[PDB]
Amino acid sequence: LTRFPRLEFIGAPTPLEYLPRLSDYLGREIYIKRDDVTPIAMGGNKLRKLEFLVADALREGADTLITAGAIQSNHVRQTAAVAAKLGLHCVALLENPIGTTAENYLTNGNRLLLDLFNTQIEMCDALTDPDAQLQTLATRIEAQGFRPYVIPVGGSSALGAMGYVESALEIAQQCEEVVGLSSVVVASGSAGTHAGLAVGLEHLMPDVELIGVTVSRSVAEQKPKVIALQQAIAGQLALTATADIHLWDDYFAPGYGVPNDAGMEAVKLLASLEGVLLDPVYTGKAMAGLIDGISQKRFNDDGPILFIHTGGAPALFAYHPHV
Amino acid sequence: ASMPLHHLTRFPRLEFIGAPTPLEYLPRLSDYLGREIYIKRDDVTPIAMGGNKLRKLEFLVADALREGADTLITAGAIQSNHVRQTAAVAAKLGLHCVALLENPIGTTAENYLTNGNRLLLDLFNTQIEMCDALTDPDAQLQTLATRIEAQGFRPYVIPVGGSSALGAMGYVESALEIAQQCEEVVGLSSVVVASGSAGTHAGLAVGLEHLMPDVELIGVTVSRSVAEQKPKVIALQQAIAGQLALTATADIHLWDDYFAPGYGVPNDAGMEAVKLLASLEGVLLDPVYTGKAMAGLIDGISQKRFNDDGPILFIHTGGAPALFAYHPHV
Repeated sequence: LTRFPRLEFIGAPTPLEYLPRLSDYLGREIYIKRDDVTPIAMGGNKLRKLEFLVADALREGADTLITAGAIQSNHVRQTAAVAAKLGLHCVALLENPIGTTAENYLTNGNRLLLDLFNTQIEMCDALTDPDAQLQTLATRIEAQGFRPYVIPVGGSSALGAMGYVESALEIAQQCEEVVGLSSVVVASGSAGTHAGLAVGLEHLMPDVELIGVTVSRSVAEQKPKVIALQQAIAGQLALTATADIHLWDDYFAPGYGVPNDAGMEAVKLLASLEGVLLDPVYTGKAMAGLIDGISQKRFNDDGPILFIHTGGAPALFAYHPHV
Repeated sequence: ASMPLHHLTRFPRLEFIGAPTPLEYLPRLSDYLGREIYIKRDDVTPIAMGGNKLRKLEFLVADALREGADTLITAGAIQSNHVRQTAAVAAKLGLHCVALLENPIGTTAENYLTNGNRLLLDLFNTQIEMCDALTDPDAQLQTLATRIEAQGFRPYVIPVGGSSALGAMGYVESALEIAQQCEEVVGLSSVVVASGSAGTHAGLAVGLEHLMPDVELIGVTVSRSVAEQKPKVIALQQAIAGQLALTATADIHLWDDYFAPGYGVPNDAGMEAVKLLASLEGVLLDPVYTGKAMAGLIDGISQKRFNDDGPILFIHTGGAPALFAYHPHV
């Protein structure tokens, strides 16, 4: 487990809850891991990552955090908050990945908060090669008088994903004597969350089937990225990881950041039926998957399914009327 | 010996909140303002983005269920935090939710009209009815209740902001957490909270008169003047104390200077507070309630308004979502 300094951003373990109404409607035991409920600026999965990341950034004596992502990036929002909380500067590199002109995407939702957090924001046409474009930026800042720290896209680095390894610890304990868990669903993006789970859950709950719903890439393009982190995480944790990574690509429809009916139906469903807010870019699509999953008997057995609510809610106000 | 409350447990409460919300020190802000400042994070709540209104609903909806109601009715501004939370609890529990909304600032700005809280209401499948003003809420709600009643349904009415004698029990019980958290940990001197539909302020004033009698409790009005507000708070204090089998003699304190043009209109002073807390501590306040309250807390220190120099606890009552509603302006 430990030798990696983590910061305390989350406090108590996030609640795990049963979703009786949804369960009864779908005809399956469904549980929810509430990682959206977090003290820091509306919270999210990204924070568990930043707990290790920023801890490290401080060891480096950095006075600035740099990172990149979509305009409505949950990661940037959380990063920028943590920054402000701690007194670090935050430079953010953003791309408009869907090529929209809609006011609310451009200024509202997450993006709006970044301004409140006094984030230094730079635009670019695309993040064709992030790690390089970030390093380009870092060094320019390194020059301007700032001692940075670079956080990868989505905070998905070997170290970052440590958050979700530790997450599995909570998850298994919470389920001890309390639930006979069969499957776990989580959105698979920048990969670190999925990966961290896969390492932790191989070692803590080896019988549990772990499904990732791709939000951007196909199984083809995604699987390698996940496996890479799995191995690296396992490497640094001094463990071995032999678990197969599972992924379903059918649910991200037009592509990253574009909303599908299938996913949007899942948002309306969970809000109306359970009073929980998903989001149109990540959790909604993941949930749409979970739903169609039961529909097509895709999971290993009939038993309990745990959905990892990774947050993202604020995006709702950004996506508001459309496009 | 958190005891004089004891009698304070004949009211069935639902469990929406779980663990006690975190109380935190605000080191950067403190150091900046030159005062020990603590924050009670009642915005951190599992239910649909959370808020103070939920601690109220914990008693209110519990009661609604005892009545066997299958519908909750309530009213407020378009961007009402209370309606959002009410409608959520509704959907979670499987009750219908009818909401009576007014546009209280007379704006035409898209984002106020459709975004922020109002947006979520649609996701929660809230039955929504518009009116020109809530000139007399209790009556306009009952008018609505009985029309629903006679379509063959079972409706429970929740006052504006959930501020009834019962509702405010949530914040009586909140006082318990607060004092328990500060035990040996902080020598608390003042508490600041927004004072609106009154229940939250009131509940605190009873609980804190009995649990921390030395603590000065300040309410920053967000809609009315000291003149018009004080009676409404005193009424709830007494009704609450009545039903809790206690006596309440504590003076209620109120500062009206900070709501500027009126309820739901943002002032510079208040927004300055939003930017300050976001940038300096990474906490999000809101432009209708918490911001203004905070603006008050700040100007308070500025004018030596509090009794002494000591620690101030700020009650973060939530409201954040309103930010995306108020977005570019008006």
